[PDB]
Amino acid sequence: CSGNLFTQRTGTITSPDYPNPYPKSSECSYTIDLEEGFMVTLQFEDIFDIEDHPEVPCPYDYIKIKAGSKVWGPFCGEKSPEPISTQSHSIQILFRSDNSGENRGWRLSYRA
Ligand SMILES: [Ca+2]
Repeated sequence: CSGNLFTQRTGTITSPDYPNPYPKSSECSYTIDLEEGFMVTLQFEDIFDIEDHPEVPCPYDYIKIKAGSKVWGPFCGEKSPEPISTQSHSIQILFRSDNSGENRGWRLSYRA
């Protein structure tokens, strides 16, 4: 999972094993790298199941998305963020899980 470069203008990224449980203690990243000027809308499709908490924001596990200075997330829980219009050509999706949990992960489809 660590060393995903995406060079095509549309595509689809998922948590390892999605929709099986994603592995524990996992520092997985995903890069979308396209020519500057391309503009990337990210959509979460299907089931967003990242481990969550009732009272405290997204400890444990989480997807973060970084472009330029802009940083979306960290996200977790059973409901995915609304589509993200990054207005960027180069996004780092970072996903991170701790050492326990039984969540099935996430799935996004990008396009530019
Ligand atoms: Ca976990």
